[PDB]
Amino acid sequence: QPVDTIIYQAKVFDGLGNAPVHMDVAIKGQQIVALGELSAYQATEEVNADGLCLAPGFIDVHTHDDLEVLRNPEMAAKISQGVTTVITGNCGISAAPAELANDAPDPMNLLGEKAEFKFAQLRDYIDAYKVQKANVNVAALVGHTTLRNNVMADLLRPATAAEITLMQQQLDLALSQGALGLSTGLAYKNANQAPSSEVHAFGEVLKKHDALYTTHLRTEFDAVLDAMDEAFAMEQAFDIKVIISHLKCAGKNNWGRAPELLAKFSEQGEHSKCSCDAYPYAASSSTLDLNQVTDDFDIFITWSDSHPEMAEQLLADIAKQWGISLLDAAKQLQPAGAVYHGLNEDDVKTILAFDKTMIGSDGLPCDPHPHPRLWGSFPRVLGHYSREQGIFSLATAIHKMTGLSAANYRLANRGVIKVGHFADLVLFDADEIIDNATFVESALPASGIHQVWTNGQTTFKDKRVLPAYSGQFLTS
Ligand SMILES: [Zn+2]
Repeated sequence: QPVDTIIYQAKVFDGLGNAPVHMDVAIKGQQIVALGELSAYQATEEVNADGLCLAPGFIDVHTHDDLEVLRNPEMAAKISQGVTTVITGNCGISAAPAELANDAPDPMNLLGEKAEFKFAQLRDYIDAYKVQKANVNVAALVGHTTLRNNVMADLLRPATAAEITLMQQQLDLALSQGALGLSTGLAYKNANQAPSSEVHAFGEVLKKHDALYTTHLRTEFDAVLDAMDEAFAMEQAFDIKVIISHLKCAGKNNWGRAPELLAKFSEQGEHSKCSCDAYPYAASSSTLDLNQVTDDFDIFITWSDSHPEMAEQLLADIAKQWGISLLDAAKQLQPAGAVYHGLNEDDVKTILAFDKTMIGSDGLPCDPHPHPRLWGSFPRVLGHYSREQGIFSLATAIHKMTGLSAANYRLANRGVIKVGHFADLVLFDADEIIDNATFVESALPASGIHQVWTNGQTTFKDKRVLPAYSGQFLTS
């Protein structure tokens, strides 16, 4: 009857949005084994959490960490924020099941270089993960654009009916091997010509596996509401769980339209289970897209293969030095990465406050000067938006990165501090927790996190990332 660890006298948040409770938490093996008051229990290790808070480990529902978790199993960018589980395979791109011919078509470079895609089937990817495991648990979506690339040489078109049949069987096999569902990125060049009927062709497979559908909307600018109708039609037709990724209304035309996005959820019809996620910043980030170049707001170049000397500079400054328009400068900078300061802060606050919204970092792990969301998202929610701005309580903030997310993705026995659940846990100081990553110094680690456990083993303690490698692959 001894346990490995008891955490004494933390302010414990259960992850369900309830008021915190002062009590002790016992860990043995991978599991939370006792809650309440455990001075009469025998523990090898005793942690004094007086004055601190304990919460379930944070679940990053929107990552591009597919290959990063193999390259970098310590996962400092996420672990130092309190993240214990990552959801991979978003916006239509995944590491598996993928077989590459010529190149990795865009946006697969967000994941890694062509040579890294060594996983013809999902089980190859799970095998690779299990060589070292990682400091985070992994749950994987299958990317629709990745599936298209397996069967299409020319991506600038709808898939044929026969190519769709192949993709249906590839998704079915991947789901049987453990994938959670399918993601799309319908705004990207290499998926934009997929009609809604092509996406609908996956619905029966998803429904048969009780699997998920996540989507980067076909547009997030003027016609964003039309794009949301597309996502709801998947829920209407198949009664499956749908999640809209990084909800936003982008572009100067659309600042102030966040209430329209919220109200659009009233058009779901029969089922009302569509969810969404967001990152806590008023700026987006992706490979430089000529269609988004504007003088309406700041655009910052993060990398450029053509002109690396212009990295970490404002597009308007680059254009002035070069003596040409912003659009012509962008043409010469490609291929390049950018941070677009194209969102409105009041819109962001409304979308974060929305009770359907989970927290997702959308961190880009191959970016050499990344958007700071890669390193600051979850402490920014707890410290900036909860404590400082007062948009919501700490209990609400925690719920939106733990229990809400485990429920929506059906992650068994995670996201909640309850006896019998896994001991993914974060110990932190509520008054000091804060993001330090800025747009200029975008990899500064957060403050206020004292200790992190993944499946009962310490992966972070007193500013040290620790290679416990106790994460697991979470199969459906
Ligand atoms: Zn996206």
